[PDB]
Amino acid sequence: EKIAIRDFQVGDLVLIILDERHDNYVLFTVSPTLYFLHSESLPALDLKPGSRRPWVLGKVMEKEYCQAKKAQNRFKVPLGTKFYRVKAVSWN
Repeated sequence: EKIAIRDFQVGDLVLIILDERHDNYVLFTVSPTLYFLHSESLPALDLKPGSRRPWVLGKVMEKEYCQAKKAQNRFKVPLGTKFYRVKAVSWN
């Protein structure tokens, strides 16, 4: 198995990393688009909400495309930003 870096599909192995700027876990990607880890997947990956672990390997599951409708939001992106929210489970 190899780590996907863009165009994420169900079942892809991915590297989930702590993004300091957004203080949220995101998928490691070469895409300009943000792929945020769904908050419900934190326990699935043994991660804590916000010392935090810098990365973990996971497997892509459900994915949703989103747009920020408010200027200040939980993803810490500007108003109008389009991004993904991805669920993931532990590898193996």
